[PDB]
Amino acid sequence: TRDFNGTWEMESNENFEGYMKALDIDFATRKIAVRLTFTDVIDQDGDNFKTKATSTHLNYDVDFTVGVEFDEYTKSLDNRHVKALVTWEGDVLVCVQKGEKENRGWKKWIEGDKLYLELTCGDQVCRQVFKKK
Amino acid sequence: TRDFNGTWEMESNENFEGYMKALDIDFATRKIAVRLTFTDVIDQDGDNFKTKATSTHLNYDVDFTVGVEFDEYTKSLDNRHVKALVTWEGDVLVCVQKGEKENRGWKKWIEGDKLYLELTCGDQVCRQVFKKK
Repeated sequence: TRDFNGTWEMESNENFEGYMKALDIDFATRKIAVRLTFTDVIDQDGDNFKTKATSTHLNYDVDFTVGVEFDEYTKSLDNRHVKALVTWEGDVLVCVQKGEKENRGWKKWIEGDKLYLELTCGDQVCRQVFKKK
Repeated sequence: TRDFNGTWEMESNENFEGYMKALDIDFATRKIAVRLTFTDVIDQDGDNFKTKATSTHLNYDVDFTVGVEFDEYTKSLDNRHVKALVTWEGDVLVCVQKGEKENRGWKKWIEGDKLYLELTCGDQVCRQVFKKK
């Protein structure tokens, strides 16, 4: 068949590292890229092609019970060990991540169709908003 | 509501950079991370939470006509300008990426339910296999 139409999900990727090193992609970027899975979307009409690729990475599961302190290794971020405790403040989930870093933690809550996430470390606050799919 | 169940897709992310720098995440990783979108999957039963986050990045569209050379900027890889020409070899798509790098290009073909992609640069070959979703 000459029909490449479809959404194609990567199953295997051999020697991406060598290919990226031949392209002079730096070490820090290769370290991240070898962990990605790719999805290629191909729209083909005869000899005309429209293609788009996306890369995705699964972070690790975080399972917890509110009120029960648990160990977390932040492998997708700074790869540090913290003792995380999640508590309710009303309908807001409040996590303190006890460890080296001061005032590290997060807050999560729902307003309307949106999930709000405030991540804190030191004097820095990151605010994220998610929409329900 | 205390019900966080659902698949939540990031719409907004403010000051991720400052938060990551507070965490001592290196420049090359921050450069990639500020371009990601996150999807959080939350399975909640009372006070028991199971959560998984994934990050995704859209590469740029590549649209082309077989037999018509086009300019490509490899922004998601080495960020180089190449002159790409895609030709048919039977049912195999063969691309030569004319530029600085020698013997740079790729081949794409389908066998059964699987898409095969061979990426070449210099003496390095990367072989990828995709399954149709």
